[PDB]
Amino acid sequence: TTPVSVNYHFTRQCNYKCGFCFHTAKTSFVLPLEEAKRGLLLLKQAGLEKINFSGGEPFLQDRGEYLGKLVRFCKEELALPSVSIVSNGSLIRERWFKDYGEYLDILAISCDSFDEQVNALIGRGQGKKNHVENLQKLRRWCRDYKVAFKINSVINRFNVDEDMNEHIKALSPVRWKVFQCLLIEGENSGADALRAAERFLISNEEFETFLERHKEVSCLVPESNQKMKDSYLILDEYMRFLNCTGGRKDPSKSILDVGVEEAIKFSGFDEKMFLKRGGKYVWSKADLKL
Ligand SMILES: O=c1ccn([C@@H]2O[C@H](COP(=O)(O)OP(=O)(O)OP(=O)(O)O)[C@@H](O)[C@H]2O)c(=O)[nH]1
Ligand SMILES: Nc1ncnc2c1ncn2[C@@H]1O[C@H](CSCC[C@H](N)C(=O)O)[C@@H](O)[C@H]1O
Ligand code: SF4
Ligand SMILES: [Cl-]
Ligand SMILES: [Cl-]
Ligand SMILES: [Cl-]
Repeated sequence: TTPVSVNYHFTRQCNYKCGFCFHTAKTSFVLPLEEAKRGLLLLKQAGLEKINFSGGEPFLQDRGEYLGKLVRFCKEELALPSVSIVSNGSLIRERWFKDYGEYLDILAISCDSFDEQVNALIGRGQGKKNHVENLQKLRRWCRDYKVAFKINSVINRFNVDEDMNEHIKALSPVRWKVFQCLLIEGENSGADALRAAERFLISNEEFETFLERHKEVSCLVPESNQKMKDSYLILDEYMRFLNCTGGRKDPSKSILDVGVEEAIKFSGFDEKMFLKRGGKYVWSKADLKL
């Protein structure tokens, strides 16, 4: 397995409380910046092309400077073709675009609804911000600072009937990921879990109904449970690969300890599904037309 596109969930801290969250606040561990950089260098030497920073909420650590420093390191020192972030968007300041936006290819913001009552039912924030305007503000900063803009949506019991066509098109993203809500034992299912996602789940038939309602959106990339569950390379906050084939998130040894080749043998990665879901795409902003 070559680690072509890898997600690094460097923190499990978060400031939201989405009821379905499948990457919960189980620890407060974050690698020292120098150790994270060492692990990223190991990934580059093993063939990394795209890194996505995630969590947790990645902008939390050191008030966004930890993430910015890693973004700049990957782009300028490792020369990675693609550096992306998935974020809930609650803590992103324009000063961060000024300091680090040059080095970021893609900013994904998670947006599950354009209805305030639904976001309250989900747990996305506390309703203090105008969340539609906040999203538009982040989008226009991506325009100003030449970052490609992406949206991620989790389709669940409370938004499965929503029509998002005009809202998504008003944001003109390069990529709109539409995930079926996914159950993960030890995260949002079972006795050992901080969340209980069962009440959020929808059937495959309901998820496809949502997809068909949004056919007109050209940037839509759909991922049913089957397309999502084993189609990612996921590094946790210790830089261990998480294996999701067992319906849990079982960890390998750290790449910092045993190296990439040994650790990744236990990832459970299904590369055919990674390709089938559209995981490989034009992901360098210099090669896009923003
Ligand atoms: O079973 C899973 C699957 C996915 N995830 C996590 O959900 C998030 C999905 O978020 P994205 O699909 O946007 O990640 P990405 O940037 O790698 O996607 P591409 O645009 O490159 O196709 C990623 O951070 C992934 O690690 C899990 O935590 N568990
Ligand atoms: N149970 C679940 N099923 C499918 N996607 C989920 C999920 N729980 C969370 N996600 C999605 O996984 C991605 C990474 S979650 C952590 C990143 C950041 N805090 C954020 O919310 O964007 C987000 O797009 C989130 O909406
Ligand atoms: S899905 Fe929600 S609770 Fe989970 S890490 Fe992202 S913003 Fe936080
Ligand atoms: Cl190299
Ligand atoms: Cl809020
Ligand atoms: Cl799908």
